[PDB]
Amino acid sequence: TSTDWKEAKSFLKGLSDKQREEHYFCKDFVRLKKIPTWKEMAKGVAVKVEEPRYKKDKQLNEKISLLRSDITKLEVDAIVNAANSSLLGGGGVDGCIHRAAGPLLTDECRTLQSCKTGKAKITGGYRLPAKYVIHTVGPIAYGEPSASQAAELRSCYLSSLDLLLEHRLRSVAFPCISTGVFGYPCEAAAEIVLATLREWLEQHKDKVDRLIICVFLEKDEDIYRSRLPHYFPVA
Ligand SMILES: Nc1ncnc2c1ncn2[C@@H]1O[C@H](COP(=O)(O)OP(=O)(O)OC[C@H]2O[C@H](O)[C@H](O)[C@@H]2O)[C@@H](O)[C@H]1O
Repeated sequence: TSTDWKEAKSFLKGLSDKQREEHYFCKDFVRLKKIPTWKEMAKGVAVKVEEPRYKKDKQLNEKISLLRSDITKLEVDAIVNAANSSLLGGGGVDGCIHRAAGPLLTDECRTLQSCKTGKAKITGGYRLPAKYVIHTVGPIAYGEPSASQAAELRSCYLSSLDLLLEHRLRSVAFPCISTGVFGYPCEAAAEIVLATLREWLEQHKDKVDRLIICVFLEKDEDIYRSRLPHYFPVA
């Protein structure tokens, strides 16, 4: 029981990544190689002219992706879970991740007992194509977030990336933390995420191959695609 997850986790750890594929809950996973970068995705896109706020950086544009997808399908080192402080699961992407990873994910989460807002903890990925899950707890906005809550949201992304770094992982996908059940406005969240990932990549670009913005609703897809050229200029 309380070593079930331990055994499975350690077991999957030894498998080659195409041995792992047989164990994935899905057969339609998305390999990282097939996820295009922002440098590629920006070819042919009309950037409406603006007062510039960032320098174009080819190399940083190679390390961020925006993708509309179910995040459980991404074959990356880690997907980030928009969790609750109890790590019990829930009806948003937390529920998709728990169902796709399996009941053994729940058992590891029980040993981690809680997660504070703006903080993060890592578990194994189990049946998920992703090797690990980084669980973080966003602020609960109730429509109109406070400045301290804008800081908590930024802090979920930084604590998540800090854990990536400590565990020497190089690919991660993020869902739109706090914007579902926790009610953060989608526009204000994306401004914070994009500013945060740019500055983080300025300082740590050598340590990762890809940060992925995994959006789920068209609304966030539209929001992010329109703000990406401001934070990651291409011309
Ligand atoms: N399968 C999916 N793949 C990727 N993104 C998804 C998926 N399903 C939903 N999203 C997007 O994920 C984004 C985040 O929405 P939410 O998941 O509510 O998270 P929160 O931080 O606001 O609420 C956390 C609470 O609810 C939780 O269940 C926890 O247990 C907590 O109790 C939205 O844009 C979704 O469209």
